[PDB]
Amino acid sequence: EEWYFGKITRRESESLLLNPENPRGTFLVRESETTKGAYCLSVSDFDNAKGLNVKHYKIRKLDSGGFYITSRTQFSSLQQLVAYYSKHADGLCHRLTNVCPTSKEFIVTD
Amino acid sequence: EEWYFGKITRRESESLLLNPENPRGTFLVRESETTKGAYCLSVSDFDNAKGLNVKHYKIRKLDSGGFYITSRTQFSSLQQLVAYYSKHADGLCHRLTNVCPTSKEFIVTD
Repeated sequence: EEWYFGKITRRESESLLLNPENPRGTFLVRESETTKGAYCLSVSDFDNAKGLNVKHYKIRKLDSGGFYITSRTQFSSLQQLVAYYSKHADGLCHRLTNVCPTSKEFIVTD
Repeated sequence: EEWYFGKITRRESESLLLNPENPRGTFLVRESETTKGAYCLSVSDFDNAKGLNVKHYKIRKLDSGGFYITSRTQFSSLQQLVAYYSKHADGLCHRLTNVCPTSKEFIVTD
């Protein structure tokens, strides 16, 4: 899908996700820079107290037919992960919403 | 349970499990010598063609509430693993049966 950002560092993802223009729930999926085989979901969040923030999530490889963040909720594929959390937040910070821009420094249409 | 053999090497388990006196399905659970955090189920097997043999199985740690050999069949605990495969073989070589002796060189009663 568009959402797969390959191997940028935590930084380079934080700078993308910290764009004023991103809706809450904007995301990217990245490879696990220097701890590898795994992934990371990166989601922009917002609260009124602390403002724009972004949280990181490890996507574990079940060495198999499988990926998960929590043991309680498991997927066949990364597209199944993303399509689930797009519909239900299930204990993430927020539902998935936009895919992240690329960037420099991107303004969103209507 | 009795079945937990801590950290003997593959060898030291193969020599225990290769006792003529062991029923098919005799087992031990061991820690994963030099690849660690994981375990190994070790089961004595028999066929008429190849004779007494023993097969090894990795017990994966789900870094969590969980252990499994196959992704399709998962457990809360090591006692739940062992109690399942004691009842159903579910694609192992054999149902679990005896716990392994300790040894030197042990003969089984009736």
